[PDB]
Amino acid sequence: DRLFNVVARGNPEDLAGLLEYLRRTSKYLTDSEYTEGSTGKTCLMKAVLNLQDGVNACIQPLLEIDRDSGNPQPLVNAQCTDEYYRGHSALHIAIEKRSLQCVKLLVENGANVHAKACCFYFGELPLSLAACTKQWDVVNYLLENPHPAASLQAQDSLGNTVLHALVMIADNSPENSALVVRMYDGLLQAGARLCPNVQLEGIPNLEGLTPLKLAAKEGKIEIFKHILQREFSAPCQSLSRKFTEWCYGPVRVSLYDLASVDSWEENSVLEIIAFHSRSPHRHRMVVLEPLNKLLQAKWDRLIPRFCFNFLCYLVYMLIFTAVAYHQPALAGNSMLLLGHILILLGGVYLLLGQLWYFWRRRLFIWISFMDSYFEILFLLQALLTVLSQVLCFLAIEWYLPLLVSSLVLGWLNLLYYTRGFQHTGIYSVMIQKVILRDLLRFLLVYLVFLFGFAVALVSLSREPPYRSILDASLELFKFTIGMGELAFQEQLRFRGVVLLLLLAYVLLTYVLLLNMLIALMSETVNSVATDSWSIWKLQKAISVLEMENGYWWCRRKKQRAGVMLTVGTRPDGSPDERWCFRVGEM
Repeated sequence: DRLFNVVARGNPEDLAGLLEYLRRTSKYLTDSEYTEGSTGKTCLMKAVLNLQDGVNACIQPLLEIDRDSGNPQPLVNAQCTDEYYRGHSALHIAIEKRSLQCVKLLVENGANVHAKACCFYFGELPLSLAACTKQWDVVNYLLENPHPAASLQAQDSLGNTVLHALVMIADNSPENSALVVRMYDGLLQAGARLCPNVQLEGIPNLEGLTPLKLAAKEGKIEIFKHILQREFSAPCQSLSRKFTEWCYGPVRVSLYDLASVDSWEENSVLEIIAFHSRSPHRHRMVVLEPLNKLLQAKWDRLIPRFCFNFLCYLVYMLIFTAVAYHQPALAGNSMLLLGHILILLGGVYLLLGQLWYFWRRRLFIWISFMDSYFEILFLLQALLTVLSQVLCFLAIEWYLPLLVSSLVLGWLNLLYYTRGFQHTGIYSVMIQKVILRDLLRFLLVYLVFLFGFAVALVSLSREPPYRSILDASLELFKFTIGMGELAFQEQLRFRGVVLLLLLAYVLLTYVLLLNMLIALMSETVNSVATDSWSIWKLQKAISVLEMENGYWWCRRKKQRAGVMLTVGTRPDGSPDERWCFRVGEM
């Protein structure tokens, strides 16, 4: 066709000449019925692709052509194919091309907002697409153009509102992040000046989330800082409140609005970041001021119960220990039975505690292992304890081994409560993290090749007795704690090679340990420093949020929701009040 050859033309007047044929035939929406594939949008997509005179003076007339066709579905109703951009409009394409005019025309052509574009820029509201492209003019054009706007109150199939979207795409890159901030607050005040009154934030995402909550779970950072600490104020922008106020200070003695951060109501921002949040690095986020002020406060508030619990634990250990040590090869038999029973009581208590702890985690997949290992250790200890006493009453053969295992472990478990007391606990932990990782990787290899050498030596010894494989492996292991042998004897008659071999061993395990030592050394040589400090900070935070509520081991089952915030002083305009928190100085 003429228009078919005008798929690539630059002169749509030809396609108007065949639009006379469009006037002739009763065939409507022949844009598909032409040669055009790729959903058929390719004509208008070609118009877009042209960018004639920095605009499309090609599109406008051909737009007028499709208009004149009176077709059931114009070419904007076209849906781009799945997996790359699914149902993506030529409109969306236009925005992608950053053409203001022809877009304004498409709108003027009667093109529609609500759509699904899929990409990795979700833009299901074309408004949001515009935002992703970072152009005000166009968003204001939506505001105006054609006449209506796209209600921000509208959400997509993911449920994610424009804001949520912004946050999704919100990146580390502080350039991009900055512009995003600008447009974020800008759109905030925009809709707030236009809606003007409705909740622009607080609309649940797929998993119900405030856009801020969404920030957390998505592990958003810079804009989290921004959204947290804001300044809006005039004209009515103080109805949005920007989460801030100030009064009674030479330098800014300020009040903060703890709303979704309130740490009790439902699942707080804290409650999110703590557990639910996946994270490359969460260690940063709790370092934010309006948090750590609250946190430290809550801590100061929370200690005596903590140190008490600690003390209890300690007592328990003492008991456990004595019960073990003074336990004979079988005060008095009375206090003996008392011992065992008391153990059993502690054991059941803990195992219950930690149990419903996991329950409370819904058996949440713990990538928190790095933070959570103590939890596990408790659990495992506990179960071993009670198991021990089980086989005590049942009078099973092996009990005391399991018992004392639970003991040794038990103490080793204790140092958990360092979490609170001292500040070098920080480095102890950061270390604990990287060091354990690297040490595992190491230990495997060490093990394996030592095993190799084991079979070597045993085999050559196979004709006093240096024979038992395990034994051989010991005689070989004692070289790494340096009680080892290396003695030469012509007894073996391949003595030469035997000793030669274990010498190779020595050299080798040495170079290995060296390798490791330096390796992890380097790891901390590159150091984010106070990142560790923060690592400690949150390490503490998790604890506080846990001691937030009682014991569903039911020593005290119900802890009050008694945490709360000061009542707000702010009746700005039609909104008449809030309920909030206080910071200071700086």
